[PDB]
Amino acid sequence: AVKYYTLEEIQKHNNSKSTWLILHYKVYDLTKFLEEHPGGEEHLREQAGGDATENFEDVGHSTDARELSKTFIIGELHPDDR
Ligand code: HEM
Repeated sequence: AVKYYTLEEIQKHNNSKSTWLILHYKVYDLTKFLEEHPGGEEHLREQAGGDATENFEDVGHSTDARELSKTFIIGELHPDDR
């Protein structure tokens, strides 16, 4: 099951450290995808450390990517943060 991560924790993950984000309350860790993703690292890192839901959706995404997102997630932003 998900362990949750407070935005305090999420805030620590936005560098070589690791790159987290929040898409739809769900927390992400994408520190390698930084390499592969057509956005580049910069454009994930830019958002990274939480809430990238708006950028993710304004750009928006395919099913493929939403499915990928499951194996890029680590859990949720905690309910004591939402
Ligand atoms: C959860 C991790 C994500 C995955 C699996 C992912 C996957 C992909 C894939 C497969 C594409 C091609 C378009 C498609 O068919 O969806 C793409 C394009 C793109 N992604 Fe992501 N992405 C993720 C998160 C993000 C986030 C949070 C951002 C930054 C705000 C972002 C920015 C972009 C941009 C800029 C494009 C191309 C837009 C254009 O065509 O100009 N992505 N991504």
